[PDB]
Amino acid sequence: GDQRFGDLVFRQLAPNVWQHTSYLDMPGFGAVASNGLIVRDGGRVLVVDTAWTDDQTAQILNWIKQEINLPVALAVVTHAHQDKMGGMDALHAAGIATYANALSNQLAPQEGMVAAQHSLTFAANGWVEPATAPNFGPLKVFYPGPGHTSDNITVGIDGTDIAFGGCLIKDSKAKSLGNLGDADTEHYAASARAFGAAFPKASMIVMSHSAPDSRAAITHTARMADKLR
Ligand SMILES: C[C@@H](CS)C(=O)NCc1ccccc1
Ligand SMILES: [Zn+2]
Ligand SMILES: [Zn+2]
Repeated sequence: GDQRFGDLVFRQLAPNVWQHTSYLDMPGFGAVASNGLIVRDGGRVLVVDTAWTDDQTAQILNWIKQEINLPVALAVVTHAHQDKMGGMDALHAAGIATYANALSNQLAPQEGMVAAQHSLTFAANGWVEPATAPNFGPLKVFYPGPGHTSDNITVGIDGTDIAFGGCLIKDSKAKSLGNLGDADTEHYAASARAFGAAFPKASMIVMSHSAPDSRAAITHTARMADKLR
């Protein structure tokens, strides 16, 4: 079951995987939830996405200390919006190595974000160049193409049935693709489908703005994105 921990919510998804959820008021849209992941890989912890704020991200680290009690080796963030990168300074203050798409780091200042310490680059087929993602353990990082943003990346967790679409993917009952202010509307559908094709064995799809779902999240997202073209 969900665990409320201060103003955040944590949910175990697999033996070594938890979802973190944090909230920010968007005046005129309500208090918007954003999800990321926490993964235990042996004697260390890996984080996917910050919370919206530094204070909330420090709370994620406090939860990790209490519930796992192992060092956080690294964090990877999935694009340069506040829900994914707003807590970078808290990660740095904690001594955690941080990674983002090179393009996310380039965009960070203009988006009001602090850049990660390290830049990921990607092969033409979308897989991360392995030298740029050292010690990522089970995290398999894939650039699916431009969609929710130009820089959006996705992460599969090897040895589990889980893949994380970030803000690219919405659940199978969603009415819309949310805010498309920075979206590539022409390429969105193809990028959603490329995410699915990169992680064909993932049966649990985790995403930023919906609860975990089946692969129908991918097909439904792509079908909605077909309407943007
Ligand atoms: C939840 C957040 C980040 S995905 C969101 O939807 N922000 C609004 C927004 C998104 C893109 C461009 C301008 C404004
Ligand atoms: Zn976003
Ligand atoms: Zn988002």
